[PDB]
Amino acid sequence: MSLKSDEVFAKIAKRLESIDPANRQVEHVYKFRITQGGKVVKNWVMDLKNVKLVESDDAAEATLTMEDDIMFAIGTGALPAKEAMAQDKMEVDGQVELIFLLEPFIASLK
Repeated sequence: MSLKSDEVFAKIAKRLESIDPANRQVEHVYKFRITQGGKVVKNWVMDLKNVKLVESDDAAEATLTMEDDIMFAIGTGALPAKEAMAQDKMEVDGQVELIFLLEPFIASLK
């Protein structure tokens, strides 16, 4: 009934409220896919227009699908999203240029 990834999304959201217009460069919508054990069980959507996280199936500039245990690692600055993708522990769709543009942004907002 509850996923660990929720913890990361919750904290990430509260952090998005600290974002300021002074520092900018790029911002787009990102969809996250939460799988249970090894199969998709839910899909979350990141609202960049309102700066809030919500649950929807709407399209997005990119999609990041990874196991709950994996998403947590990339959320708690545990394991690098890059390496995880190398071991096939996670995948991403859409603009590979933007998806990676978030890696170095994990410090400002994951």
